[PDB]
Amino acid sequence: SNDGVSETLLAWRHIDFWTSEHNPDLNATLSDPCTQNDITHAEEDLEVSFPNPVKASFKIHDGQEDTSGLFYGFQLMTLDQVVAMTQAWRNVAKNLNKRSPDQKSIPPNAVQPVYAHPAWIPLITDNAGNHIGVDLAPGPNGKYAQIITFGRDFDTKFVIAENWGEFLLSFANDLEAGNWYLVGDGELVFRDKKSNGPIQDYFEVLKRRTWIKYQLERPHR
Amino acid sequence: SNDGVSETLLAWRHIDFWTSEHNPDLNATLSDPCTQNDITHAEEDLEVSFPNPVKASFKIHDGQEDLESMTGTSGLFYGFQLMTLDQVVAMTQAWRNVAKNLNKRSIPDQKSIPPNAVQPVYAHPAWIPLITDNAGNHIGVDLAPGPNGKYAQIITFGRDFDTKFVIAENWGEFLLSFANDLEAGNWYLVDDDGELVFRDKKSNGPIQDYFEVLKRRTWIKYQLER
Repeated sequence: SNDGVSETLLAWRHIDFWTSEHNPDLNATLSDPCTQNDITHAEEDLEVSFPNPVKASFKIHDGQEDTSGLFYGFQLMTLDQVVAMTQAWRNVAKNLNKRSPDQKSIPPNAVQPVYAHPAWIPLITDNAGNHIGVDLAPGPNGKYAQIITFGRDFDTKFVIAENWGEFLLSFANDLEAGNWYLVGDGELVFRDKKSNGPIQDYFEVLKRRTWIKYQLERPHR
Repeated sequence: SNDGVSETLLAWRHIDFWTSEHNPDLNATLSDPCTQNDITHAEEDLEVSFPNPVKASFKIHDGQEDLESMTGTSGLFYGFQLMTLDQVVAMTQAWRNVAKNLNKRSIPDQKSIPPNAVQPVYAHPAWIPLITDNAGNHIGVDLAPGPNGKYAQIITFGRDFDTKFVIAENWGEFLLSFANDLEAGNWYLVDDDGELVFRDKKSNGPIQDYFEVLKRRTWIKYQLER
């Protein structure tokens, strides 16, 4: 599917423009495109096909190069970082197999209840062991190339979007709704503007929105 | 990729030849190829990409038919039937409905050999059945492996598979291991050319259910690699 590809292109338009207006230091960290060649190399290294919206994203910016995280402090990873980190996570998963905290999913059964999986491709890092990424091996009630949280502190994994496009666009919409604060042009942090609320960790916001969405949809069967 | 495809072509040459020599009745049940068009239709229906060795298999035989009968079909894999593409689509859909009903609901312990190679669940939308016992059990291709499995590994699943088993690395390797069993003489042809059943010739072993043979081989292999 080219599902999310349009959403990806739109989101990058908003984010490119928003950073140029409000945070030119952040704007200047957004790397040049990957080549198709770059992508093919990575896909061959990892023995994976990147979903269409992820490849579109890479052909707009090859991550960030210093670098303070674009996603409210979380860094968009370069393709080399994606390869290296996927390999690192693959080593983890092999070590857990060589020797064999409750791993869980929201929604239940959408994401495999495991600490690490070779087919979870990290695209964003908090540089503390946590990721947002694309799940190429969903659980029985998940979707192929759904966007999840995983890593060191994600004993519970969350489905935060249906595809990379929808995820980027939801972030672009947060910027556009004024859900931000600048603490240099300064560090980008999240706040809920409409509620005049405090600064929040973006992971906690994502997890809360996933909960709310799941709860609101449960009545439907 | 070019992983299992060659093994698939080779396996079908041996299986085509073995059936023609030893069991022409069985041979004649092997259907004509799917067209690329047939495959594209099915892939669009299911919203999946069939691995390369599975597509190659479909372009050699579209399962087993045996339309000239009135009492079931003699399954190629020691009684288990190779499913037609229409049967694969329909049964995938059926299994997907099962998995949806288990999601809608609030089934003993689901497990895997090797551990964590297969998701510990009763049904998954990405398990594509290719072989049936026509009693709810399947051999198929796992397009959503667990953390210690491989993409497009060949698994057992269904009604009686609370424990799922990885029985081959790809469809090619699976077909070839079956071809090798034929060639080693691991069979009897029982009648009222007769029904194809498994027996370990060199050990002078009893007739065995092929699922049990597969499960035992997987166990042994897992134990010997740990």
